[PDB]
Amino acid sequence: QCTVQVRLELGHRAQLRKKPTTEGFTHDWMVFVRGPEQCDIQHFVEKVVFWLHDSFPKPRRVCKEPPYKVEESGYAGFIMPIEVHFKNKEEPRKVCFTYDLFLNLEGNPPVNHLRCEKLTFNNPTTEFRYKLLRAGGVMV
Ligand SMILES: O=C(NC1CCCC1)c1cn(-c2cccc(O)c2)cn1
Repeated sequence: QCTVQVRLELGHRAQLRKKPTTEGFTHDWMVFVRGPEQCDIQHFVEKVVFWLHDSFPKPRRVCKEPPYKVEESGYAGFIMPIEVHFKNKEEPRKVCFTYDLFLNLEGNPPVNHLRCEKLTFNNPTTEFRYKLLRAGGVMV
């Protein structure tokens, strides 16, 4: 008879290189999933899958432990599905976000963006509830 809320932060950075790569990639970028200060999402997160554009090599990028991030070089923004899988035996087993990985046009400052996500678990099992609480989760 309980609800537990946990917080995730998804974000990215992007900057124009001083000089493009030999391939002609103009930008360095980094996407991540993290917890707020002090929290450890690794208690309830099995893994984070970042689905890169098909143009990237091995575009299914998996992080089973922190940091949950991908560092890349490229020349264009794209919509990146990001799946956060839970150490959970029942539904929901994962959440999927549609992440807008946008780059800065020439002249514009570097990108430093954050998206705060609140997950509400209705009546988690006892076992999963231990994992959510150990991560810094809160009973509503
Ligand atoms: O920016 C790239 N591709 C855009 C086209 C439409 C949105 C995404 C990109 C980067 N790469 C690459 C290749 C080789 C090593 C590497 O690190 C990156 C391939 N493609």
